[PDB]
Amino acid sequence: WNYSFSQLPRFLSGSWSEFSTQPENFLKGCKWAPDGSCILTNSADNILRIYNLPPELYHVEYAEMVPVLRMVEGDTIYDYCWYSLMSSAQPDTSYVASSSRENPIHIWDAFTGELRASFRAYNHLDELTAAHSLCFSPDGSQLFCGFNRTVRVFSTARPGRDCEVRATFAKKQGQSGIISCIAFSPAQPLYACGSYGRSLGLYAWDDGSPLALLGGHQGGITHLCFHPDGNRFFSGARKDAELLCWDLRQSGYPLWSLGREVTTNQRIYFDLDPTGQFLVSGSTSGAVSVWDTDGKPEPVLSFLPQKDCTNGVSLHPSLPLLATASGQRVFPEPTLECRLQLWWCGGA
RNA sequence: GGCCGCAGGAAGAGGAACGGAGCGAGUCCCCGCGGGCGCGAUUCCCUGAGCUGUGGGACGUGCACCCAGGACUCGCUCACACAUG
Repeated sequence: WNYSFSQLPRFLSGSWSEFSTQPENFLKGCKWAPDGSCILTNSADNILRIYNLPPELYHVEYAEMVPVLRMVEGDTIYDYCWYSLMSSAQPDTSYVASSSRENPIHIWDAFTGELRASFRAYNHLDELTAAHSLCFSPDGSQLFCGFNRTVRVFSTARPGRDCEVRATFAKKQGQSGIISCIAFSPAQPLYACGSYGRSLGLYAWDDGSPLALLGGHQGGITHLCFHPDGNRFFSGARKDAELLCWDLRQSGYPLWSLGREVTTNQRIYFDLDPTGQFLVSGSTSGAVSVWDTDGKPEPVLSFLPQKDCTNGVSLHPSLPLLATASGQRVFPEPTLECRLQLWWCGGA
């Protein structure tokens, strides 16, 4: 099996009924586990849900999917992620990080759904500040997390308030604003921070010294992805039409610009293949766009999962499975239900 | 209750300004206090899923905050007052 967008993705079971419990609920992305065992979904009800990979794939009609875990947070969930080095063969690796409004960075066990650990970030007044982003290091030793004008680096082995603080803004110079996303280069010893203040920043892993500072985007940056090459990477923003392609060589200016309809203050996700050839992105209109990265990325396909915003898109690391999360904020007036969905993208 | 031992007294009950106040300084106590406020221009940006329009931020800029008390100690001032049947 291998990815192929020469044909439109075939439908595979999704979940709609449980999200319809609350009025005006909507999904806030979806993320495959790095081994490909299960998929994690955030929602406006502040409930992380884990769905197992469908048994009926390996076993035609599929039943509505049911989550093996529901792990409830008490406030808006800003970011969430799988452990970098997760495998379902090891209970010690299978866990989910999660940050929430005025709460610690919770670590949830991905089998039993219990609160396993808590990392706590305090300001100079000894008041708890919540992390707006999360990212494990490629070794899985450290947990990087973004705040206003600063990244903190907790050691995964020692859960608590202990952390290395890294200021990105010093005496009105550097990367300003809430750091909304962190991502590491597969090859290089660096990481990239996006901010709700328009700019991107590159930083060395060991020291946290600035390598570069990049403009480009016309809105607050929401997501980052490094290509498996290590040189090339991509970025996207809120209320901003362009998905910008970058390169670590020939730096300072984005090489290409890829169009997508983003008309809300949302984290509209995008994701690459495991091989790195295709790039998939959601849209506020709903249309999931696909580009072949191998020159400018060529448009391959556009299709519509539903008549609503496609906020989340996630590609499975081994199988040709596209996951799609839907929904958005409805705006009132003075006096369609959201859903996760799977899609087979394999060849004929 | 009685007896013995030890200890404190060997007591006639005094005194209608005694010995005070208010400031200032030094030293302690108290003591989570770069943040708070305003205006200007590209409506200065922003209904962010980021607190937030009963407010949040950026850049100019200016502005006002960081005490007041108490205790001890050494000055200056005002009294040294039993309150008029």
